[PDB]
Amino acid sequence: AGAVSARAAEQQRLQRIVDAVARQEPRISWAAGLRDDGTTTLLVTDLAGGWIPPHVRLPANVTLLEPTARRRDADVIDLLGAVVAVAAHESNTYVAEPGPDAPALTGDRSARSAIPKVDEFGPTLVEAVRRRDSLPRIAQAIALPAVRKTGVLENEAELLHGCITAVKESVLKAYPSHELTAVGDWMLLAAIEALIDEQDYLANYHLAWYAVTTRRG
Ligand SMILES: [K+]
Repeated sequence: AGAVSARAAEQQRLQRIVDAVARQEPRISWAAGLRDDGTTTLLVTDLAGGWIPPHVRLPANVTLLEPTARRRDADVIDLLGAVVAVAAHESNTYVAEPGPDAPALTGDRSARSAIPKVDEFGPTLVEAVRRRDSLPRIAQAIALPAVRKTGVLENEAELLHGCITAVKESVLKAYPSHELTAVGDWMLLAAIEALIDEQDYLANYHLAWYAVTTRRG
């Protein structure tokens, strides 16, 4: 009595969460699952081992995969691991326009703040920029000012965001045959932008994911 309705509500909640991020970025695959504790909702895409790109806002109360090296070929189902309910979105499927029941996109701060502070955050970012040949000039120009918190010019913030948008489009158009090289650049640029916006925990999130994305064998 009422068991079907409760089970249905649980599955429908996961699908609304998936469709909420999918309609923001439908060109990549997504999945969400409920852990056996009954309270942890895990959200993944296979773009880069569990990293969530910055232009996607997250529903409330979702949990992300922690930054660890994961195999390139794992699909969204494999990335969820052990769960008791699953919903997914295949890349390039059409997603309906949102209605009143769409989940509120308030979950970015909590979801992306679960990573401990990277050791020597500032020097680590500057070293990463130094050793990356593929970065645009704006990254070399304001990496150290962003770490020193001296402030940058508006045209420099505009150029940085223009380069973030460009690598986003380069990567998502090459998906699923994208180069993790370009994804790493996307992550480093995203860390710089969060830094100049005083969102240091976001810069930490992107820097931590950069390290596992660019790790050697
Ligand atoms: K959760």
